[PDB]
Amino acid sequence: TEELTTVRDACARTLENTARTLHLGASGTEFVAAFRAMTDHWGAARPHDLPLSDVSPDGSPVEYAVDLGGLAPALQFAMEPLTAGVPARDPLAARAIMPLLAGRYGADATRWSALADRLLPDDAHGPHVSMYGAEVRAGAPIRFKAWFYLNVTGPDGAFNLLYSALERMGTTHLWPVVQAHVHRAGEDVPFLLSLDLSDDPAARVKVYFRHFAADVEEVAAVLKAYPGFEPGEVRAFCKVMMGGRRRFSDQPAVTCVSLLDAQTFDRTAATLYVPLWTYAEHDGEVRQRVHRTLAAWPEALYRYDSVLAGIAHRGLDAGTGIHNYISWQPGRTRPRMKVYLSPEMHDVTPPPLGVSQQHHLS
Ligand SMILES: N[C@@H](Cc1c[nH]c2ccccc12)C(=O)O
Ligand SMILES: CC(C)=CCSP(=O)(O)OP(=O)(O)O
Ligand SMILES: [Cl-]
Ligand SMILES: [Zn+2]
Ligand SMILES: [Zn+2]
Repeated sequence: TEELTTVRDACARTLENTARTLHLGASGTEFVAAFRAMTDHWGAARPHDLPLSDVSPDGSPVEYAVDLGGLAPALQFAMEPLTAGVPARDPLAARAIMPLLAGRYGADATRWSALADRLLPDDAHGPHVSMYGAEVRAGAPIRFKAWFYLNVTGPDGAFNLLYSALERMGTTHLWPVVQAHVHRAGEDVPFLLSLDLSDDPAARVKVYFRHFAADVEEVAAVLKAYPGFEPGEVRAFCKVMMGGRRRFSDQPAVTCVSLLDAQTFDRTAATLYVPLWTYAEHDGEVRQRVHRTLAAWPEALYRYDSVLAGIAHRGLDAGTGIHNYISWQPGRTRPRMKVYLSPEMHDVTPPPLGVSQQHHLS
């Protein structure tokens, strides 16, 4: 494919179209401007110019996410701070995003600053060190997010590194929350840590886990103890989204826990994320699964189809890679589900883990 357009412009256009589809109005316009502000550092880069990203498994450095739950529409992007020809693990771009967001949007850097020296060092092991993102609803302020990688000190250092992060934030007393989330030693592993970049009392610290070689019953067992994660509903949702498969045989299931919600019996602390690009022949089949889980709620189905139509740019049956994930939490009028979609700037049908991770592992 001959690339004629910067990554930033191509994704900004798609984001603007999606915001209009979701009726986000002026908040949507500001949201697109925030996307451009966060990606200005990519410069004139076309897709071939940036290092392959971990944001979307095909290597694209953006992921769109749309909340299909019962509340008003919300739109999100995640992106990777990157510079053409500079390894993605280099920390300079990620270090520059935080002061940009603090100065231009008033995003809060307090927890970020406690973590940055440890999680954005000059010598990170893994192929990636950061993602940042933003989410907006009509009429509401944009909320900004940062994600850090727990393989910065090697693939087997994630627990020690995560504990050090909790030390720096003064939250080591929540360590048993992390530990109890591991039901199969060596196969349930923490891999990401995120911050809401806000001083609001609801600002979260989240730990994300991979469940390798897990059956659906084992994923349900992980989630059962969090309020609302009824095993029969969790197992059924997994089986719907995996086309009847009972095992996460290559791509791991993902869950997370919001640490400051685990001891408050208020907002449920947990989320399930089902990866969608390795357990289907193509995105047309994935769409059938999304429709099946949404069939009771036509409003959510129409929102989903409308957003998908503006993001897909080839026939859904050509392969996988447009759908990255769908999440699940219990909700009020229906489960809260968010769908994660790739701009697919690289190859159809990404491998398990992602092109960049596969290259790193060799
Ligand atoms: N693509 C990476 C990181 C990532 C981006 N969006 C996600 C949503 C859920 C879980 C992980 C991710 C992964 O699959 O690990
Ligand atoms: C890892 C990435 C980029 C996204 C998954 S976390 P999220 O902020 O989209 O999920 P929630 O809205 O907190 O459920
Ligand atoms: Cl030409
Ligand atoms: Zn040409
Ligand atoms: Zn070029």
